[PDB]
Amino acid sequence: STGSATTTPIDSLDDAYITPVQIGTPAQTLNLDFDTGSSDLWVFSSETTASEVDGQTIYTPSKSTTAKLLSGATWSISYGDGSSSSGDVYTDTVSVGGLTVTGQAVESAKKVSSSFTEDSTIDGLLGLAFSTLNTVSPTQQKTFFDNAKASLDSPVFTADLGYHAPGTYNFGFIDTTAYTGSITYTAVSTKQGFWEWTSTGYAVGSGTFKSTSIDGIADTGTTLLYLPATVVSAYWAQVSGAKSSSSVGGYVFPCSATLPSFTFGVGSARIVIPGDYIDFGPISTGSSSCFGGIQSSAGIGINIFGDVALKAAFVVFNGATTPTLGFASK
Repeated sequence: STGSATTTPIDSLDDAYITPVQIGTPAQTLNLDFDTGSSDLWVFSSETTASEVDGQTIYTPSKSTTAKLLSGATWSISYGDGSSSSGDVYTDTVSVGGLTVTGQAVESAKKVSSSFTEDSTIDGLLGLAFSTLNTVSPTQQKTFFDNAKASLDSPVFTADLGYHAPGTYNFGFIDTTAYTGSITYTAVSTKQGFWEWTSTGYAVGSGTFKSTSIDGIADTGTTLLYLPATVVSAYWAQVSGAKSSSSVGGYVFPCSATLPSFTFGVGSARIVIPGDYIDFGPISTGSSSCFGGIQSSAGIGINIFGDVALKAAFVVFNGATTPTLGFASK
């Protein structure tokens, strides 16, 4: 089998992407944030505290003839941005882009933190990291990809995120029309549960490529590119007036600037992030200070190849027995 679904930016900045997902019988369609940095499929639901729902579409398990309570199971997750959610668990039929999994754990939110409530466009998350990170207790549950894998034509999914435009998540096949050149594959460590790999270096604008190993994760659920402070300083030093602002929480730059590109290495290959992809717009409405799309990872503990980086590439998440990542230009 295969599946193919369009993913759409939630706003004009590409802060996140939503993909429609069918849950239950008859289908209830929710728009989920596909997150290769986590491993829980959780939804706003009829069980979510009413004051914490503000415009989201909810899953109502009592209206699904295929929903079954997973008795005793609870979940609770905290994300790197400080947001969180928790609740109980149902199993139900879940379809993405024509690919159907029966018996998928659908984690129903009883509580969500304010950033989720405040984002009316995201009805939940669909985790695509390794199932060892799934938070369901006492019986850990598998991701949608893990459950689908054996039925897929090939044990892969691909992320093709758009810049200010829709893109595609495919399951089970590699669309050879969706990229240019060849796909360069690179090793993955699953030891932390992430799609963790090592970039071979970087360049700023037209500058020379610096060969240096940068371990990080491919994370569709993180908006920006978070890299070591040395790399980030080298980038922003090429932008007149750019500075790191403790009050804003990262590097800002004059909105009048034209930003240089940023290149990252994948083996001997190179992915170029155009400068425009690094512009996240005014820090507050009407400000002439703009927020940068490349930020330091120093306070995180891990480097994160988020959407800013991934949307410059066609990305293969290869879930074969030894997983690997593939990157192509597009």
